[PDB]
Amino acid sequence: KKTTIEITEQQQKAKVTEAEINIQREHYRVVAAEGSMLYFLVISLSVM
Repeated sequence: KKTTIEITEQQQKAKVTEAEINIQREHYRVVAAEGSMLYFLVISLSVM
């Protein structure tokens, strides 16, 4: 009875942590996207 209640709580926490990360993914989307876009430019520079 104790384990079953503790598992259901961990499933609720997992969904909450996933939702939190998914909001932070969008906040740092612009930071990373810039990082990525810059890297590919640096690879073009190597070729010339």
